[PDB]
Amino acid sequence: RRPCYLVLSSHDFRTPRRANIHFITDQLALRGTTRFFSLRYSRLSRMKGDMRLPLDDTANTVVSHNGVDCYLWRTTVHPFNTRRSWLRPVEDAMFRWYAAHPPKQLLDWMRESDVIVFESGIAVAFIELAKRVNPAAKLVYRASDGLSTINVASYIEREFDRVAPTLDVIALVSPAMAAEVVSRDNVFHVGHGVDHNLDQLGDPSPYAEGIHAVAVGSMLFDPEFFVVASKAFPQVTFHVIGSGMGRHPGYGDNVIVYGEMKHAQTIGYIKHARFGIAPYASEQVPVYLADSSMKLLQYDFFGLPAVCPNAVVGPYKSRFGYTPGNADSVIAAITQALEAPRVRYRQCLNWSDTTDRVLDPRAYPETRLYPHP
Repeated sequence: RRPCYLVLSSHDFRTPRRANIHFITDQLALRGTTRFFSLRYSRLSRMKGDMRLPLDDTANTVVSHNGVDCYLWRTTVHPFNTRRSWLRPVEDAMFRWYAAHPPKQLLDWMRESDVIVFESGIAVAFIELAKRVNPAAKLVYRASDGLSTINVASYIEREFDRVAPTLDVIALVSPAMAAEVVSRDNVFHVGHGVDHNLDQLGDPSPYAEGIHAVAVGSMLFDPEFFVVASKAFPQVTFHVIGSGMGRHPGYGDNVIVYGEMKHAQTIGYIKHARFGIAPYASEQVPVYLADSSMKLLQYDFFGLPAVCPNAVVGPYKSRFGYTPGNADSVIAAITQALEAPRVRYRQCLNWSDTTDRVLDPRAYPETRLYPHP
């Protein structure tokens, strides 16, 4: 049915506020029958506060959502990194057990698929199974994150090293991820895409007169940034969108705090801002985050100058680094961003062109991270 796709991920396709894997899956759904099988969910997830808990009454059944067949697999317990070295044989046993007991629905979908996409993380544990069920299927690993950054259990790191050479495609969001990938000939660089109609979404402006700065998203969200920034720049209005928290009592009156916004509504706040902010509270982040940050990519699409921690400035112009918790550095970076010109320095492929490269990177030899054949 055109090519049939299966995506394996710890996301569920139905969870509001899409991550990169959702945007890719939207493109898959345009190309053929597309399935999204959600992993690492269990009765144990209830005690931990999993974002998929609203979908619990649909567990272990197929639900159609936006043209995609979705399945939230719920087991009694799921394997995880206990972060105790003495518990490693228990972990390994739990992971082996998990991988050894796939539901019939997963097996059927694997068999039916022409292409199986595994997102970095728990999906690693099912790569060998996929090869056994459907050796004809193209196996594509989408490295949204490095395994060590997401801190997967030892079992997952070892299994990925073991199976990585067997994958048809290892599609890294950033070349900085390649150092920890134990393979070469099948390793490619395919960054995140952007919406093909980003420029149509930006107009009209949500802002009136004056200087407006924007932050979108809740990742490592640092309210202390805005406590300092709002006081130091009373002439700037700070638009804090989808931060995952409310109005911190230290925010100046020049901070406007918004609830979660759908992707398309955020664009006007981004395009029409003077500068953007990625207020990550910690610099204990991978080198690849400069490339993989979805919010920084959106700013970059418009050439929006950005203020962000030093650790995520990376190989980019128009990003002004500060040290989280250091007020003077915050102030200095904003000062620089206010005077930075807007220039579209970064080339941003749309999601369709991005998906083309994730699926068939060998057709786009510029994606190769190792010597071309």
